[PDB]
Amino acid sequence: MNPKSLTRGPRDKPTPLEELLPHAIEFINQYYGSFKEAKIEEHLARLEAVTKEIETTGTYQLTLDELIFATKMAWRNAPRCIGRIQWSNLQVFDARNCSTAQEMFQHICRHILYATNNGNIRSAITVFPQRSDGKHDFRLWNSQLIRYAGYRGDAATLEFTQLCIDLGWKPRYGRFDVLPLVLQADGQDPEVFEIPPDLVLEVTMLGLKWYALPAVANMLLEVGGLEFPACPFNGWYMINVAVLHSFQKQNVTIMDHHTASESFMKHMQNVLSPFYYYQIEPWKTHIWQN
Amino acid sequence: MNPKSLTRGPRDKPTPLEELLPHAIEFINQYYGSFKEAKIEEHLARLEAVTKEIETTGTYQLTLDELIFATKMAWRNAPRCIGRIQWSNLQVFDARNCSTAQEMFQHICRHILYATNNGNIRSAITVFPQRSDGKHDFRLWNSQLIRYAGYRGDAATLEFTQLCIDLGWKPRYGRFDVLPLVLQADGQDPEVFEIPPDLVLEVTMLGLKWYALPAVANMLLEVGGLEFPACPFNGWYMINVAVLHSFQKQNVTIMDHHTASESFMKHMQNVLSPFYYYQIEPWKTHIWQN
Ligand code: HEM
Ligand code: HEM
Ligand SMILES: Cc1cc(Oc2ccc3c(c2)OCO3)nc(Oc2ccc(-n3ccnc3)cc2)n1
Ligand SMILES: Cc1cc(Oc2ccc3c(c2)OCO3)nc(Oc2ccc(-n3ccnc3)cc2)n1
Repeated sequence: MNPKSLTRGPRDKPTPLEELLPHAIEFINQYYGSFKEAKIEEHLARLEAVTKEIETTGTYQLTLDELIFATKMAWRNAPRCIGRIQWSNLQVFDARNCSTAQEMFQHICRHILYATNNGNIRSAITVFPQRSDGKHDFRLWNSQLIRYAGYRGDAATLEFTQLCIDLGWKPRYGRFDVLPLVLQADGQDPEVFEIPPDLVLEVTMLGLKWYALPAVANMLLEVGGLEFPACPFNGWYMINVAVLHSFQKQNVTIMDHHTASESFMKHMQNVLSPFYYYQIEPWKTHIWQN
Repeated sequence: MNPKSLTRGPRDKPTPLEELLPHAIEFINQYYGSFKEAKIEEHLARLEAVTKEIETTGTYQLTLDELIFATKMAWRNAPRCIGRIQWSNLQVFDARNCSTAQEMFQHICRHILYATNNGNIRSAITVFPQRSDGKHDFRLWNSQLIRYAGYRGDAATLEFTQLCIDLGWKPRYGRFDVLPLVLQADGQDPEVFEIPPDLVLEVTMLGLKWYALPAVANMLLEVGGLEFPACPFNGWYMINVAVLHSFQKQNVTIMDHHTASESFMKHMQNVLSPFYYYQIEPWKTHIWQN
């Protein structure tokens, strides 16, 4: 067998132009190929402009339409995602001009707001600035945007919870404490941000509940040789029947037969690359500056 | 003399509870003893919970903190390891929930990535699921993660190379062919996985070169009576001066005076058991199912 690694790690230098160029060209082909017989002269003009940009600046910028296409094809290329059958239903938020952690925070609040939509969940992705030299990465240290702390609590976040504590987050001691956002901008040490409680929608099932929005915070989007290490996205959720009942009763989207049908109906009315990679946990690789 | 065996062999049955219990208790003591005067009541609570677990399930699970402590103490207890002077500099990857060979492969890719770090080598260990009845062992059949094939090539891998061939691996015939990973999961027949070439960093010294990452693939970690037969780890390397020059020139970590000092400085800023045992080569003991 010759499987590929599903993980894409850090760099300390910009991608060499001899590597970047061929990948960019191949992506540009995939993009314009989605027009088949149309736009041959536009295709050629874009190839020429991308090359000059790479040769003069060392890298290049995608157009908004190219980025939207990229996020949807990478979703389509996601092997285990059951949601990818309706890949055209995706809202993109372009945050490639973001510069600070405070700004990252505001972008994520907007994402959570739009995607939760009072319970009528919508799929979205927010794209932060692409990697440059690898020393100025944007990263979300959380694995999901919304997740409970573990001390009592979620057993699988003991490590990250302790980390938030080490960073000056005050630990409550319930079993449903929503962890803070831990946000790295421009390669700096991360900063801790409480999520405004009113942004977190929960479904009550004894005192049992769970958050409504499943959003992956920690993967990397690759496209045409460019890498975006910060690109949170969300879908909706897929002895056990209590939950299926509680979400429907409370009008929160899950992937039941009705939803599978309607979301597919909406879709129809509309080495793999591009691709979403896993990353190495940033607290294992980060060099602290203070 | 009464030396102990440095080898720990296979089982066909779970460890008897009368043997496991005392060993678990002694390890729990060693762990909480590293707090001296603190945590007497936590110590007692953990003893009680471990016993009930063993008495009801036949075995027990370490906490993440206990596993990290165990891997570092076993390194400290390694008689011939020169690296053990800085035993606190060790990154642990917890893979105890791994179930398939494809999954083992992805864990090892991640390990190789993190540890190589573009040449700035970091020590790491990846821990796979502990032994249960001895019939479902996880094992790496390689002796090191990275090693060259021998036909022409490395003279000391003729046997393993032939084995890879017998298993359907296509033999090149250079003298620097990187062997495939041969991975056993859940006691099944091993599967063969090519290592992605870009994951293998080499130092060029005539056409002479060598791989940068020395990683032992085939030992067993023992702790509190539990056995982990799959736990690859790595450090860095220790008429001959050509190599010492080439690694430094190419910015790949070796154990020279500068590195000895800095790694020790970082450490200070931070029957033996636990212990790493040797094993019997698995192709000598494995019963094939197909
Ligand atoms: C609309 C709702 C969606 C549903 C119901 C859905 C469902 C799933 C499920 C069930 C998994 C497997 C997780 C597991 O192993 O437990 C998965 C994985 C994943 N999903 Fe989604 N998803 C949705 C939306 C999205 C979106 C919007 C994206 C990205 C734009 C996406 C990207 C991925 C990726 C990259 C993985 C991992 C794939 C892999 O490792 O093979 N999903 N999804
Ligand atoms: C940081 C770099 C490290 C260096 C420079 C280093 C160096 C060495 C050397 C020179 C040997 C003797 C090999 C021989 O006989 O040729 C050795 C053996 C060994 N090392 Fe390391 N090591 C390092 C990291 C590690 C790590 C991370 C572990 C485990 C967590 C480890 C565990 C062992 C074990 C179990 C042996 C065999 C000990 C014995 O049989 O007496 N080493 N190491
Ligand atoms: C232990 C655990 C349990 C769950 O619960 C699920 C299970 C299945 C599923 C979920 C969450 O969202 C889409 O389909 N999620 C996670 O983390 C995830 C994984 C994937 C995920 N996702 C969103 C869109 N695509 C994948 C969200 C949250 N961890
Ligand atoms: C014939 C041969 C030659 C070498 O070369 C060395 C020698 C010394 C050394 C090495 C590799 O890594 C740490 O110190 N390694 C091996 O296999 C090993 C042994 C130990 C080893 N190791 C890594 C960490 N601790 C021990 C890695 C690879 N075999």
